[PDB]
Amino acid sequence: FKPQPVTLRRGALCLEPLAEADLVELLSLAEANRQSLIYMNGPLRPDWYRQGLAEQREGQAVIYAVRQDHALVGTTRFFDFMPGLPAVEIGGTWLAEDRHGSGLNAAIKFLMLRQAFEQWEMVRVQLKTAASNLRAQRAIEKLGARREGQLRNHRRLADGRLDDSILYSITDRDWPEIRRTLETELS
Amino acid sequence: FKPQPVTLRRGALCLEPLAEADLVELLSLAEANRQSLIYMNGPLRPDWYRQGLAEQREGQAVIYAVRQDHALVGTTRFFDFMPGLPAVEIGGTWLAEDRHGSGLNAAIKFLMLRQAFEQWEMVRVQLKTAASNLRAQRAIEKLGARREGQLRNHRRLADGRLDDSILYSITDRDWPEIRRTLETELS
Ligand SMILES: CC(C)(COP(=O)(O)OP(=O)(O)OC[C@H]1O[C@@H](n2cnc3c(N)ncnc32)[C@H](O)[C@@H]1OP(=O)(O)O)[C@@H](O)C(=O)NCCC(=O)NCCS
Ligand SMILES: CC(C)(COP(=O)(O)OP(=O)(O)OC[C@H]1O[C@@H](n2cnc3c(N)ncnc32)[C@H](O)[C@@H]1OP(=O)(O)O)[C@@H](O)C(=O)NCCC(=O)NCCS
Repeated sequence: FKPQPVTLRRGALCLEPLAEADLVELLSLAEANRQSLIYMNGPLRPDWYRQGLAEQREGQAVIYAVRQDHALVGTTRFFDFMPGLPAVEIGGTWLAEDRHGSGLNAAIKFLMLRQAFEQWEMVRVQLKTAASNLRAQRAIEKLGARREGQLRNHRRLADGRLDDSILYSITDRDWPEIRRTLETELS
Repeated sequence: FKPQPVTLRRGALCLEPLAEADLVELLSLAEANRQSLIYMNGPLRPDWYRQGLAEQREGQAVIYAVRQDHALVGTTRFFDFMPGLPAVEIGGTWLAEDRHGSGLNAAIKFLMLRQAFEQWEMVRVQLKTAASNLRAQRAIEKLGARREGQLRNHRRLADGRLDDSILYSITDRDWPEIRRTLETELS
């Protein structure tokens, strides 16, 4: 098993790797949305996507810009690669507020899980948010991902104060019945 | 915190760093208790020890050979360091069959926990053992840790047969009480 960069695409949407070149149009975008992005410190400081781009060369993550032939509307990434299994996470996912409520997320998740399950041949896909990020929480739960539990004192917010973290999973068995409820709102 | 090699001791029990010369005695001792270790990936492969020695220099694990006065009696390690909080894992624990229920673990645990929580001023210590691993699950419950959740499809046993894991964690508010007992324990 290895994770090589891939470009994922469904209709109007295009998922490509975070190149250097994008950090700019990615950054001030984040500054437009400094309200919706407050449960994931590491927003407008562009040391974030360089940390982002870094991880890849180590082989640690595979990190994505989300687009509609631009404009970038946000970013997501695979990471926490566990090849014995194999398994991965999704996370570091955020989107211009205009894209919320719109099912863009759903489109992103479907392309990434299908890749993860049907192509990487994985058995577990992690997804964690914060105990206080109820928006992120329902989203994952609209995705049909089992809530394995909250991990007390697991993160600090954009204020440097502690928060517990929720943790979800979707096994290899889960994937057909996950895949197909996305293929539902998508219709 | 800085994860520096440290020697902790309690009576006839000296947990001291792992050096490359211990590894040959540790693979041996492991093949002895080959059956009592089936719920763990790694332990009969010398390079699973080497791997912790290596990440000792990368800062990702401090790694302990457990001795009973003089006999190399087991291993147990620290890992999954999250500094931004900070918080740690304990794991990689295994003792030769003969010292099970003979009270050595409790002591190997207090020692580290007291190090991880009073010296390291940590806020979260997490442990995970196998869903199929029933002794381990009682032993962690005897510490005072909270069962945070089953984690499906998350691990493999010596067979390689997939399995689930159980997250247990202890925060700092829970320490005082956990220290306490493990002093009641010993008293
Ligand atoms: C989460 C994010 C993708 C927004 O996604 P999204 O497109 O709005 O997801 P959805 O469109 O399905 O809607 C989210 C759900 O949360 C609901 N919701 C939003 N705010 C809510 C609130 N205070 N309370 C309760 N529910 C709320 C929404 O109403 C919606 O549920 P609904 O259909 O019942 O109305 C992103 O914008 C973000 O800012 N941070 C994510 C950080 C993270 O955790 N990343 C890792 C997870 S992959
Ligand atoms: C650690 C290990 C050596 C067990 O040793 P131990 O720590 O001495 O066990 P302890 O005596 O501490 O506690 C075990 C207790 O659970 C009980 N127990 C529960 N279910 C049991 C079972 N199926 N078989 C045996 N004992 C069981 C034991 O009787 C014992 O006494 P008590 O519960 O009545 O007081 C070993 O089983 C192992 O393989 N470890 C896996 C390590 C791992 O992955 N976890 C890492 C996180 S530390």
